[PDB]
Amino acid sequence: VKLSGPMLPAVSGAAKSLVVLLHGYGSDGRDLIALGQFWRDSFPDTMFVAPNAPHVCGGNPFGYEWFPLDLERDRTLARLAGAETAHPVLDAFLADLWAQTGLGPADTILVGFSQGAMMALYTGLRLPEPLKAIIAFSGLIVAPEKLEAEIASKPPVLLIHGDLDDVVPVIGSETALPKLIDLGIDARLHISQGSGHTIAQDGLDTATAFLREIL
Amino acid sequence: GLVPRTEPVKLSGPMLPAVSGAAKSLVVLLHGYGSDGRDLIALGQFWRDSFPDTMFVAPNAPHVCGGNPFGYEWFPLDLERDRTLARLAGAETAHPVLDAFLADLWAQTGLGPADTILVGFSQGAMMALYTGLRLPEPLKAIIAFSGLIVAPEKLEAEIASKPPVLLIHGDLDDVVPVIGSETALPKLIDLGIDARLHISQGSGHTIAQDGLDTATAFLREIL
Repeated sequence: VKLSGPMLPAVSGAAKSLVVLLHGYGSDGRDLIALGQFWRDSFPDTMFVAPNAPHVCGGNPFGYEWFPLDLERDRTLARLAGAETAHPVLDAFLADLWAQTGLGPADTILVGFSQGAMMALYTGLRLPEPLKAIIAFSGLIVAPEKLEAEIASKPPVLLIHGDLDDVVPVIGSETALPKLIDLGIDARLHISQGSGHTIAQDGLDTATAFLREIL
Repeated sequence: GLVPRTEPVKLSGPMLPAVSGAAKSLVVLLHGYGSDGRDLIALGQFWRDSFPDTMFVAPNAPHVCGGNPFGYEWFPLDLERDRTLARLAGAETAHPVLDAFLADLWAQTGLGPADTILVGFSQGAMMALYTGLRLPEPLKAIIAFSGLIVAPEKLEAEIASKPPVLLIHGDLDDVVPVIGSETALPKLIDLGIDARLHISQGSGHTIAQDGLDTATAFLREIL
């Protein structure tokens, strides 16, 4: 199924790079394209696109989900199952975008929040040529045991997480850091002290700085 | 046409300006042991027909070649002995020289690492990999003809950027045997480089027509 969602064309009229923003459970692309609005002033040759996830969110009918979740449970198993169902849809979206813009994985940064960060890492690391970068806010690695076997490229990864997160506990990103480093990825971690399941100002600043290094 | 020209060592050698008059990219060509930039700039002349917005530069290595006083060496070799030690010390001594040359070239032309492909043959290929992968901002690409990875354990700890890499090597090479690039390929992939390998069947220590065509097609992909 084709995804769509809001997009912001490059300020300069001809994109040379692409940032794909992936929302979290119960959110939508309109929410995430605000990050794009924030950054576009700084990165005038960059196009920003924020697809809506493929299904209506079970818990919030006004938003979307990459995959379904069960409540009052540790959500480990829902993630495992769901990341593989969502993967082909996100992968095909990326192909469609590259067809429409004449760009490719090397010109592209996948940025996600929460469930979207989980997808960014799952789909991003399976692409056969490397992205420019992955930025994962408040996620984790779904099926880390499968990753050694299935990892297809090693873009640099920035993991950003609030330490008081009681939705996706910070150990998600703290365990991910050594795992990706063990796999050959240039991974970095930034912990937003005192923040929960959100993008803190300090997290956003860290990400902007990283974007400045690579764009 | 043209020519640039311990202490701040400044490298000389031929340069071809971009055919179009305004360079958008830069190919640096690194010669082998006992060769010179004049030799390698001929690859530049061939490629400038296909890449009219590319400037080509072929520096002479910093030392007279111990085995051929009419050429140059990036570092000395003792040809009668196993070359492992000489390469290890030598690449480490040559690295800062090449790194400074690149810095000086970028400052002189106003192009940078992302506009630049480092291309080497033999000892120059060894240097292209050794210096190229230690640059803090990635090159557009490295092309290594008939080289290998000097100090693969050091590279693990020191790799600083991950440009795409194309290795090209002749399978009849008895000077730098083909194993050099065959073992290189998986090491580079393990480090996270998008690396490829093309073997020129039936060719020795040279650039075969098919190696040249493979390289030209790769340049067309990324330029």
